[PDB]
Amino acid sequence: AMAPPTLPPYFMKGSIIQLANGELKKVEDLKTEDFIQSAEISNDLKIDSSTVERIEDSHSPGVAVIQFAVGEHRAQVSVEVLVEYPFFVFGQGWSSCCPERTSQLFDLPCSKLSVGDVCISLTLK
Amino acid sequence: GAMAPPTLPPYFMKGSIIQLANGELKKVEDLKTEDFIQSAEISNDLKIDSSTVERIEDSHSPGVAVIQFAVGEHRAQVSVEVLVEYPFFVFGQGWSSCCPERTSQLFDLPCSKLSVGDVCISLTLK
Ligand code: NA
Repeated sequence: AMAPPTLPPYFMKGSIIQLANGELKKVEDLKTEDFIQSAEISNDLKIDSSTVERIEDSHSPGVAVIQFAVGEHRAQVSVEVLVEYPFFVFGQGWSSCCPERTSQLFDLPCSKLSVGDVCISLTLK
Repeated sequence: GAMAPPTLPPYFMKGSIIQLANGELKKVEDLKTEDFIQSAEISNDLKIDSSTVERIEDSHSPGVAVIQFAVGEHRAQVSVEVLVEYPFFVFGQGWSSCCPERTSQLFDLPCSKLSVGDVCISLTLK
């Protein structure tokens, strides 16, 4: 199970995120709550949360194999992702497997993605 | 099917403003191919990685497309299942997806039909 080979451009710090209420916030100052109400005021989106179960090296160098427990019912999904890929962890902010690279790439301060981290995202319905 | 975070579209970049390496600021919808190359010349540790669309189909799951990529210089084979509205930025083309119409109403921006041979770019390390 592979991840898209592209990264969204809004990760380069200094980028401004528009919340569904109208207020603006720099990508690095983004707080957990900013995800919640944004999805609570959107009749298109809701919040989906996935828990990190395991992090393994992949046969491809610089790429990690993360096993996730997705949403309620904890569906198990393993996905190969770049080590630098930034996840927003519940109550911890931006996290990746290699914050050092995420700093070299986006100048974005990251925590160390760890087992049990609840990575939240905006999804549909 | 069930999708991990990275597989999901970055809906959060709707109406966003990107901070380029050159210090410039651009609304996401106004990004140009040159903006990528121009901000990749700033550092030497940075470069524009390329993934070429080799094949596009429909998955066993509805609303999900099966895209085949040649990733990077060594053209690694990569098959990805994503929601049909997943925005990719294409060399000389800009935002594109398997369902441009759906991408426009969800990310608020013009979107072209993703087609075999499109080179999807992004900023990468090393
Ligand atoms: Na460079």
